[PDB]
Formats: sequence, structure tokens, C-alpha cells
Amino acid sequence: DEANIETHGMVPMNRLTDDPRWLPAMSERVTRMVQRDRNHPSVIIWSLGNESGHGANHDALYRWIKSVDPSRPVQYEGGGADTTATDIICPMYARVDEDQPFPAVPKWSIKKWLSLPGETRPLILCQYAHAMGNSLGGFAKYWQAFRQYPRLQGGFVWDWVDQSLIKYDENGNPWSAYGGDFGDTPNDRQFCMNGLVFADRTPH
Amino acid sequence: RRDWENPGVTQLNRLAAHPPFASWRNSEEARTDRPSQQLRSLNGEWRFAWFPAPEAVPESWLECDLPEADTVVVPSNWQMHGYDAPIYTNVTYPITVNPPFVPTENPTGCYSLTFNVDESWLQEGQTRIIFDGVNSAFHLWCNGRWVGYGQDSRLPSEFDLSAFLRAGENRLAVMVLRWSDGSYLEDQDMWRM
Amino acid sequence: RRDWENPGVTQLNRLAAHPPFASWRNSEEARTDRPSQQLRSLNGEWRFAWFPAPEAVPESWLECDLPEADTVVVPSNWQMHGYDAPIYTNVTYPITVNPPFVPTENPTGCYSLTFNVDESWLQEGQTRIIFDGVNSAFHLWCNGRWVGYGQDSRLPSEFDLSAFLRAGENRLAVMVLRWSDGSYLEDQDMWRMSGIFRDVSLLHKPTTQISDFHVATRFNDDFSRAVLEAEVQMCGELRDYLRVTVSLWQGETQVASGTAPFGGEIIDERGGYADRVTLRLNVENPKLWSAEIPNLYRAVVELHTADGTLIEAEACDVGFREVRIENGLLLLNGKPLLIRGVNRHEHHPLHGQVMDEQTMVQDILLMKQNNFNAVRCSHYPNHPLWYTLCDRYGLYVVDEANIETHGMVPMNRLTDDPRWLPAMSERVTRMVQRDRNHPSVIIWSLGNESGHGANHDALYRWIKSVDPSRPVQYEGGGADTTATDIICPMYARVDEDQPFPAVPKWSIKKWLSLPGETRPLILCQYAHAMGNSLGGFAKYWQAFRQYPRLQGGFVWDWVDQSLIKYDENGNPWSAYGGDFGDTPNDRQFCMNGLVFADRTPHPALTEAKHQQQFFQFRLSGQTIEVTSEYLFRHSDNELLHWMVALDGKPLASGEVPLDVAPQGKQLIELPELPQPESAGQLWLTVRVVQPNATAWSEAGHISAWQQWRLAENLSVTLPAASHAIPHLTTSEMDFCIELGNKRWQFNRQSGFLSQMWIGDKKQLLTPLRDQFTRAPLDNDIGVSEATRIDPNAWVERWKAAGHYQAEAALLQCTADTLADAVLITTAHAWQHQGKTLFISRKTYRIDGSGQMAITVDVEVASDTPHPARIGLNCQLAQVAERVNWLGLGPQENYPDRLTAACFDRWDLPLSDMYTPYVFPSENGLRCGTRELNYGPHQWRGDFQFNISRYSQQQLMETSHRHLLHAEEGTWLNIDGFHMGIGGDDSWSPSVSAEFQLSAGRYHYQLVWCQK
Ligand SMILES: OC[C@H]1O[C@@H](O[C@H]2[C@H](O)[C@@H](O)[C@H](O)O[C@@H]2CO)[C@H](O)[C@@H](O)[C@H]1O
Ligand SMILES: OC[C@H]1O[C@@H](O[C@H]2[C@H](O)[C@@H](O)[C@H](O)O[C@@H]2CO)[C@H](O)[C@@H](O)[C@H]1O
Ligand SMILES: [Mg+2]
Ligand SMILES: [Mg+2]
Ligand SMILES: [Mg+2]
Ligand SMILES: [Mg+2]
Ligand SMILES: [Mg+2]
Ligand SMILES: [Mg+2]
Ligand code: NA
Ligand code: NA
Ligand code: NA
Ligand code: NA
Ligand code: NA
Ligand code: NA
Repeated sequence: DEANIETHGMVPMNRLTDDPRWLPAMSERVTRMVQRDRNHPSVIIWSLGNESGHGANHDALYRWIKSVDPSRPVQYEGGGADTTATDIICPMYARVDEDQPFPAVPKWSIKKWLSLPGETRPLILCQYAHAMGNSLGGFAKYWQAFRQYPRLQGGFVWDWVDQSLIKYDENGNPWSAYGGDFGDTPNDRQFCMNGLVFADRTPH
Repeated sequence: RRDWENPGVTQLNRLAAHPPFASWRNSEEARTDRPSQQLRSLNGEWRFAWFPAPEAVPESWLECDLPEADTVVVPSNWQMHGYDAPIYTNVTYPITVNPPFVPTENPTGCYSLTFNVDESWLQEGQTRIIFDGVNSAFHLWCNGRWVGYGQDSRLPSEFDLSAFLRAGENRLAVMVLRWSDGSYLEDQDMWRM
Repeated sequence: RRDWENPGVTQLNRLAAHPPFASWRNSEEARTDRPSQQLRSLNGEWRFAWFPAPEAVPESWLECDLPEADTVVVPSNWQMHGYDAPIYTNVTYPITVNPPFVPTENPTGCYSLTFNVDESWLQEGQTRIIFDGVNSAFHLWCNGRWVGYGQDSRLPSEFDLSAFLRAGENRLAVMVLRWSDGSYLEDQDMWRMSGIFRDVSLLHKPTTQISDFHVATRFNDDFSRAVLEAEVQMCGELRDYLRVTVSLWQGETQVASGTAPFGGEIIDERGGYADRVTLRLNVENPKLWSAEIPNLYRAVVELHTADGTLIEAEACDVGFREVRIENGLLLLNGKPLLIRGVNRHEHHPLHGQVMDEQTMVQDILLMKQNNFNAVRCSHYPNHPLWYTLCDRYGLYVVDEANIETHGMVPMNRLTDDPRWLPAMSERVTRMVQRDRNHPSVIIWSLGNESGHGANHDALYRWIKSVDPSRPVQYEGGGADTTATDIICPMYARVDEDQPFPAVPKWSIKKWLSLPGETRPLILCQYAHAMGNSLGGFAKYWQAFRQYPRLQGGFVWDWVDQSLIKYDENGNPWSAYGGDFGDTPNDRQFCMNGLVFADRTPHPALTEAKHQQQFFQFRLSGQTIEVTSEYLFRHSDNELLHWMVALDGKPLASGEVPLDVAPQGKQLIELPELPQPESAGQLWLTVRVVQPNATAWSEAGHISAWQQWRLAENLSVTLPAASHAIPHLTTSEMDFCIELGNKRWQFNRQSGFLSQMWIGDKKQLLTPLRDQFTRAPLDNDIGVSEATRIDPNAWVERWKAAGHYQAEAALLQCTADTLADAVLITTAHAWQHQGKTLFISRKTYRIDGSGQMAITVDVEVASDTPHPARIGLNCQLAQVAERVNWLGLGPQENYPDRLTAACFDRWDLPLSDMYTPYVFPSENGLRCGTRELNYGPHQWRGDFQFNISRYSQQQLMETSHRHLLHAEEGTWLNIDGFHMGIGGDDSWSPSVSAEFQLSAGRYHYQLVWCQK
């Protein structure tokens, strides 16, 4: 269960989440969620949001949850996937054997990540294997690694269903549309369709 | 006040958050998770009019239905009814980055509903309204009087309407802003509606 | 909108918080900290009108002055101008608890000011107004148009007035609400006042400006190298020709300087901060800052263009020091501190809560002179100047957020509620944003007495995360929660546990070692100096010295919060809770200071000074070993003076220069002790004197002392045959003795000495009778009240037992004539409801020499509460100018508070023998006295005494010192034994067992003779 906090378009990504003036607004997004969902057994882990860098607001909120609900781990991927705001190493799109050593926020091979000096946390990818179009090549490589390494405990595939929308042609026949098909611009075109299933639930 | 351009105001008069309630008045119903007569759905046909900015909304709408409005089902996203376009942008914000401000042409959906309330709900007790999801911020009025405001498009906003309703017919008016300072915290890679 | 009843709205249009700015446009002025033309004070004469509620404020006031207003000075608290009454309530909120609402009758102060603004401030740049302190919330209008709103009475609220002002005359309107939802977070134990009580100023900054800067100093392992790192942020349009230069100065020498254009390092997938830049300056062998030697450098941050043109400059003092907790110890520059601290409220008896530099400096100097090295800002961020003075004079400071919700039930009802997280967060974040560059701040505190809630844990981590350089502490919820790096209890005792449920206060020695505990423990409040208090203070100090992890504490507290009131005649007097009609109130509980409101010291201050000395001594043989407790400085401004005296008469003395390294020892051998030619006890006193003046003391300043007994030669020499023999005259009702021109009369029905004559002059106004009670101290009373008795308080135990009502019943009174003397024997029982509480047996033996030897043997029933004292008292007929004694002094001292006192011969004017505590009680005792002289009388023995124009009766019946009146003659209380005064706290019995008169049978003897 994840708070409705994502500030991906900011520059740098944590510009708001490291800003105390935004702590109140962010706090209610996390606190109100826990207040509502904390009795559901299906929720096993809380998340502080998505792609909002790593800011001090995150640290404060991570502690708040740990204090009010010790029954479930808290994770958050922003800022490098392994900051002080996450009980779990939860990278997005980290590769199995190949490192992608981006500055400040590298995406290490998952097998290697587990063993960096001083690291001891479990690793569960928050997003992996981007099912956009003809894809999922390399999927088995993740599973073989998850089964061999105890601390590689899986992941959440990206993602379930294509976000395509239905439009109607001149003849009234329906068709699947994506970014820019409504005159929207700028837009990110087909990147809104990354699911294992089509928008109507037919499997890819 | 332009509360929608102030991250210091994320709500006005909203009630505290809490787990799912239904106020059963029969324990066996509560045991089996049966529908509660105390928890009523207001989903169905509502009145809706679209405006290009909050500044364009007529004062008359607070007290009376706009003749030009249409009847539409709720819940719904107004883009899906064709009133304006949905936008698919991944990382880049769909509005200029100038926190906490939002554009002056800010699509405003004016929703209203005339509905009945039985005297029995008003003779004792508290009657609250619950909006489980309103994107991205809104003000609420009941029978012409202002009740409150809320942000966070993905959690329920609840208001006590006890002192605002009367037996019989009543009318809600909800002014929903497409963009708000909450939009700054809602940049997920998905259609913007 | 009623924004003042919504914790969700703590401000509207308020600008971000930042460190002190002045927008100098000349770098040298910034270097020297000179007044800046871009920072104007708007303090002075303002207009003001009081209203009972915001609803009563006329709308005309926004546009123009109200003719009914008065002209008053700002800053001020309106209660100090007489507009409404200040309230003194401790825990109970001064308003009904019904968050977030406040009373409808809400005193509103309408202040306004018409002033000029130069077009030069408006033609370019930004003009903002800064309210350093507005209690408790306020709306601001400029030229009739609404600007913004602000809460938090203890941090500055700033607003941009650029668009509201016009060249020439302008008018500000400030509506200040006494009560707001902010008041729920401002329940500290002090007077409840309101108003614009800190500075109001206007600051002009350029459009392209420094909007914030943080300075950090990190060191290598032995502090011989440091890196100064300065992160600077800007507002305005970014341009490639912009630069920031940060230069570091040590006096006139430029130690380092670095320049760079804006553009920070990559932080995440989206990049870095194009509007910030970090300059790193290397510093070799930096001069380190500490309270011992507050070395400071000056950092100047200049925003300019590449061609060299200055845009503006900001600056700050920098102190190179590292604070860290390691292996359970709080270290400063790698050495463990011993905090000799005190809590200090911002209080002035005339001006209320408005602070001035003079009072601040006065406080700091008395503190330092009294061996304090640290101060806790109980319980809110202080006026900005305070931190400047602590940085420069040298004091460690605990900076504390203005959050206290003591009156809630339970105490954390709001702090554990996420809906109050926002409001609380601003009280912590804005404080850190303002004060983080001050070297004197070594620890952050999350507030006070607010229980322990999840909001505390969230804010604890926020701080840890943004400023790793300083530990975070917080006492609420048990003093050792997950929200504190330091175990920091309030009023935990040294050896005794107070196991309250859920938030027990353990003995401090035991607390350190509870299972799994490893942190340092520094009391955030200890030894409550209310009234005649500080009993047992030495016990804390002996434990802090013995246990490494006991690293000191902050005494409660610095200064009495009494306020001045004026009687019919216009004469001033000190007032406390309820004296303004305020009710409910907590009476004298607002006076807990080491000093009176006017800065005069109470006697307890000297005890603190002595227990907090920086030099320890031991004596062996002729050898004195001095050990320095300084961590960083050598004793380079100290000389040891020693003096040997026999019963007060000096025999020898000298001086030796001290040259001891920090933590080192120096041995000093006294020269051979020539023998004395008289019986008597030789005593050695040593003192540490500072020959040279300093920024905080005058030449000659004494910083430490100690005494020891040396050889004693008991007198074995027989007096000598008396030239005369006293005669006894027996009559039915009296036994009279005559000797020369003196006569004594013992009444046979009362069994006491009722009269004594020198010639035809009577010496007594009241007979000499035993006394087992004292006018109750604040500590004896505790929370007890007539309207609500605390039966466990000492005063209630004594009352209930009949101690104050017991009457002497005579058992025996006989007279015998001996070879050279007459002997009177008496026995009395004191009873109550038929129980014998005390029995006193005595002999008075009057001899040929005229001396009357009195022996007293008392029995105290075991089941009666131990008595306050066991002595005699009388009202002498005459009054004399001086009091001279051989015993401990010169100041007032009690059994559990006499370490600072020295044995010697003292002589003071009688009035100095009375301590004017605002709430009167037993006072002025001196203990360990072997001889006392007053008028022609002399008493010799080994007793404790007090002497004054006020009876115990009067003191106990009078609640305010200004109402006491000198009685005829002089009341003398001479005690064989006197109970300790306690003070670990002033709301529960706190006199340690060893200081209670529980022995059951007591003996003392005194000789009264003429001089
Ligand atoms: O389904 C899209 C996916 O995008 C990832 O973001 C990518 C983005 O698509 C690409 O244009 C840019 O080069 O890199 C971004 C990664 O830094 C998001 O991380 C993921 O959450 C999805 O939104
Ligand atoms: O100077 C007073 C002191 O009060 C303490 O609180 C006491 C209070 O005085 C007593 O009336 C109540 O019965 O017990 C309280 C302790 O729980 C505060 O702890 C201290 O901060 C001071 O305010
Ligand atoms: Mg808002
Ligand atoms: Mg039914
Ligand atoms: Mg009707
Ligand atoms: Mg994203
Ligand atoms: Mg408010
Ligand atoms: Mg308190
Ligand atoms: Na595994
Ligand atoms: Na996508
Ligand atoms: Na110690
Ligand atoms: Na007090
Ligand atoms: Na010296
Ligand atoms: Na008294």
C-alpha cells in the first residue's frame, strides 16, 4: 500500500520532498493512508510513494510509520533504492547481472547489490521487467536469480494492464488509443502501455 | 483564498481519517458484512457542467441547478464523457512547473445532486458525506452553504453535514478543480484526468 | 475564516525561515558585523487599542488610526501596559481545553504604525517586514490591504511588503490574538502574556539574493585539520555570470576563500540544484571553539558577478567544534563534557517577556561568574541576540522548539495525533532553519512536557537527517524514549527511585545501567530553586563527578518570574500568581530562580558556584593537590591563595601561581606550620583568584575555594576562681539569681527564663523557650493548599501532629545552690490531643563569672513526624547594628546546603541576616557556629542560628515579603539541630533521610554571657 506522493518531474527529483514546507501535505498523504488501511491483513508493507527522490520529509515519514505500526515494513525506492527511508532494497529495473552505474543513484546488478559493503537488507524490486509491447525478454534470468539467492525475494513486474483508452472512428468502430491521441501535448505516446494484459484484460 | 494554490491548506473542515465504517445497528449484520442501512450510496445520476476556470462559475449554481448542465453518471472522470481531453505524460508535469501555482485556465467540473434525507437521520446523530475519490481538489457546499475543501485525489474526504441538511430534499454542489497544489504530488506516469 | 482555530493553518503568505540576514552591500561591513543600512528597526512608538474580541475591531482601523488608541512602545506585552492581566498558571491551560477552539472573548491587541519608506527600497529589490515575536497569532495589513497571518509566538514571521508599499508614508495594521490554536502548543509554566514583544524590522534584499546558507565544520582525528563547508542557495534569475565567494577570517587575517558559480552536484535521476552551490575551505590548525575558550572566525558569503560587482553579502560567526555522542558519552572536540547548566526563561520584572541586550549580558556574566557553562532555552527559541552572545562569551546551548502541551490529558493527546504533526513540525523545522549556524547550539530539543507521541519520533528523525552535527534530545514520555539521544530526566534524584507508573523517574545512578541502556544522562531540569532551596545540591555534583556517563544537568531555574506591582504610595513590590486577579493560578510556583527577578542572587547561587567549580583539591600533609576539570584550557589566569587561621585569627598565608594543564594536577607544598600559642582549631582555606580581567569577570575574581580542618588543640586550662558567687532568691512564683549588676529570673509556673537584666535594663521581650517548628519553606509546603491539603507534605504532617499547636506543660523546676554557682533544673513536655510529642530537660548553671551554661536534652516520640528543628528562641529587647559570629558563612546556609559556606569570623549588618524571599519562610540560618555576638550578648556552643526583626509566627502568616513589618526588638532562634531544606523538587517531600531529625534523643549545650 503506497502513499499518493510522486514528484517525478521536479528538478532535482527531491526538490519538494526535501522542503519542509511540503512536509505537511506529504504527511497527510502517508498518515491518512495508514489510518484507513492498517486493519487489512493483505497489506504487508507500506510504501512512502514513488519517484520523488529522497528528501528529509521521507525520513520523517518513514519513522512516523515505524512508530505507529511496527507490524509492517516500510519501503521506498527514491534516491537510490537503498536509502535510510527503506527497510527493503527496492530498485526499479535493476538488472540481474549487469550493473548500470549512474552517478548518485546507480542501479547495481541485483546479485551484486545484496553484498555491497555493510549491506544486509532483503532486496525485492519495486518494478522490474517492463512489459511494453513485445517484451519480457530475459524474464527467466530474474527468476533463476531469485531462486538461487535467499535475499533476492522477488519483485513486482511492470506492469499489469495497458493504459490504452477506447476512441471511435468515423464508422463508430472502437479503437485503442495512447498518448497524443486526444490532442494532448506534450505526450509520451505509447509508453502508457506496458502491461502483461491488454486494457480489456485479454493477455499479451 | 485560492486554497488550491497553497500547500499549507490541504483541507478545510474535513473529518479525521479511519478504517472502513458502516455503523451497523444490528450486530449479526456486522458479523456477516451485510449492507448497512446507515451507509447509503449517492452514486448514480448527478448534474454536471464544465467551466474553463473557477472564475467562470456562476454564483447562481450554488443555490440552483444550471439549466445548461447535463445529467451524467457519478463516479466518472469528466474526460471520459468528452468534456475535455485526458493527457498522457510520463515524467514531465502536465502543467508549468511553478509551485505552488497552477494555470489560470484550470478546468473546473461543477457537480451537484438533489437527494432526499429522512428526518430520522436528522433527529439524532451525525450525518456525514464521504467522497472516496475526487481529482484533484474541490470545495463542497450543501444547500447553498459552504461546508469545506479537500485535496489528495486517492483517499476519502469526509464532512459532517449534520447542521446543513433538512428533512426531504437537499442539494449538494461540488466544485472540482482539475489542477491544484496537490497536482505537484500527483505526477505518476498515467493518464491525467 | 477564523484561521486562529485551525491547526491546519499556521500561517498565510509567510516567507521561508533562514539564518540571520542583514543584506549588506559592502563586504567589509559584513565582515565586521556593523549595522546595515538595509536592515531597519521599526521598534519605538506605535499606536495601540485593546479589544475584547476580534469581532469588536472596527473596520475603520484598517484604513486609519483610531482616535481612541494610545501611543505605546513596541516591543511590549500588553499586560505590562495594564490593558489586561497577565495569568500565571503552571500545567492547567489558561483556556478551556477544547482543541482547536479558543474562547470567544479573545483579547485582541490592535497595533499600527505610520512610517516612511524610501523610494530607493521600492524602485528595485524586495522589502520584507520581520516580526521577531508576536504572541500568539496575528493578521497583518499594509496600507489597508491584507498581507498574511502567522503563528508560533517564538520564531520570526516575515512577509514580503514590496507590492504593498509606496514611497513616503505608509501604515501597518497588526491584529494580535491572545489565544489561537497555537496556544495549545504553548502551555509552558510561566506568565501567559501577549503582544508584539520582540523586534519588528524591515529588510531590503535584492531580487537576486542569497536565500539561505548552512555552514558545517568537519575535522580529522586530532582536530589539527578542518574543512569548512558552506552550502549557499539563491533566489532570482540564474545567470552564468553569477558567483558566490565564501571567505573565512580570523580577525583581520583572511584564512581562506573560495569562489564558484551556482550549480550543485547531481543528487538524483533528475539532476542537482542549479540554484545552490557548496564551497569547501581547508583550514589547518583551526582555533577550536568551546565555552572555555570561545574562539570564533567570521564567514562572509558574497553574491556577486564574475566581473567582480557585489550584489550583496551575508555573514556569520563560525566556531570550529564537533559535537558527537560516542560509546555513551557526549563529547565536544573529542572530550567529554560536564554540563554546569541552568534553564533560563526570558523574563524581566518590568518589561515582562521582552528581552534587551543589557539584561542578557547581565545574565550571561552572572552565569559565567557563577561557574555555569551551559544554558537550556526553557522552552522555546530565544530572542536572536541570545545566540550571538552565547557564541561570543561562550556557553553551550540547548535550543528548544516552542512546543509544550502539558495541560492535555494524557500529556501526548496532541503529539501522538497526526493532525497536529504539521503545526508541530513548523515549530521544530523553522527553529533549526534559523539557528543551525550558531556554534553555541550544541543540542536540539523537541520541546517540553508534551508526553511522547509519534510526531516526536517523526521530528526527531527529520532533525537527525538534516543536521547530523548535533544530538537531539527530548524528555517527554519517560526521558529515555526513542525520540532522544540523551537520557534527560527532570527531577530524577541521585540515589532515590520514584517509580511512577509508565514514566518512572529512576535514581540517575541506576538509570544509566538499566538493562540494555547505553546513553549519556544529562538532567534537563534538576534542583528546583524555589524559595529557600537547593538542599542536596552537592549530592548531584558528587555523582556527576564519580560516573562518567552522568554528564551534569540544567538547574531549574535561573531567574524568578516575579512581576513588579505598586502599592498605594507608588512603592514597588514583587508579585506572583493570582496577584493580578488571575484565576485559577499557581501562586508562588513562578518563582524558582537562583536569582531574584532583579538579578540579585539568592543564597543558593553560591552553593551552585562552589559545587560547579573547575578545580578539585585534596590535602595530604602539607601537600595540596589541585586538579583541573577544564578540558581545553591551561590555568593561565589563576593563582592559588592559602590562609591558615586559628578560630578566625589569621596565622599565615601565601600565594602560588597555578599552572595546571586541562585534566592535569599540580602539587603545592605549604611551608612549615609554626605552632599556635592558644587552644583552638586551625583551619586552612584556599581560593583560586583570577588576577586579570576577562570578557566576563573583573580582575581579582574568585572562581573556586575549599577548606580543611588542620590541627586542633583542645583547651585543658581551668578557668580561674571567681571573685564573686551568684546569689539565689527564691519566691513562690520565681527563682532569681543575682550576680554583680546582672539578674536572671526563672518563672516557677512556666519553667522558663522569663527576664534577664543588665543593671536596670530588661533584655527580653519574650521568654527563652524551646522551639520545634519553623515557618514553612516552599519545599515544606509543596502543592498543599488550604482549599486542598496535601497530607503528605511536611507542613501538613507537622500541623496534623500538633507541632504548631503543642503547648509546654511543666514537669519540674528546681533550684540548687552549688559551691560557686546556682543551678536551675527544668523539665517540660509538649503535648497534643493527649500525646506527648517532645520532652525537654535542661539545667542552667550560672557561675561567679556571670556565664550561664545551658544544657538541653530533648526526647522526640518516635511516631511523631520528625520536627523541623530542636532549639530555643526568644525575642531580645534590644536591637543592634551588627551581627558577628565564628561559624559558617557569610551567607545563609542550611544542613543540606552549606558546602559553599566557610568557617571563619564574619560580621554583617543585621539586615544581611535576613533573606528576603518573596514568599517568606524560615530563612537566614547560619550553621556550624561556635560563637555568636549581638549587642552586649555572646552565645557559645556548636549550634545553628538565625536572627532578625521578624518572628517565625509572622513569617508563617505572611505571604509576600513587602507586607512584613519589623517587630520590636530582635528574634533569635538558636538551634541545636535543624532539618534539611531539600529541593530535589518542590512538590513532594525531598529532604533526604540523613537530614531528617530522627534520632529520638538530642543533646546540645550553649553558654550565654555578657560582652
Ligand atoms: O513506463 C515508463 C517508465 O519510465 C521510467 O522512467 C524512464 C523514462 O521512461 C525515460 O524516458 C527516461 O529516460 O528515464 C526514466 C528513468 O530514469 C520510470 O522510471 C518508470 O516508473 C515508468 O514510468
Ligand atoms: O516550577 C514548577 C515545576 O512544575 C513541575 O510539575 C509538577 C507540578 O508542580 C505539580 O503541581 C504537579 O503536581 O506535578 C508536576 C510534575 O508532574 C514541572 O514538571 C516543571 O517543569 C515545573 O513547571
Ligand atoms: Mg492547497
Ligand atoms: Mg433492515
Ligand atoms: Mg424542503
Ligand atoms: Mg514516474
Ligand atoms: Mg491556526
Ligand atoms: Mg510544564
Ligand atoms: Na530468493
Ligand atoms: Na509507462
Ligand atoms: Na560524569
Ligand atoms: Na515554575
Ligand atoms: Na596561572
Ligand atoms: Na510565609
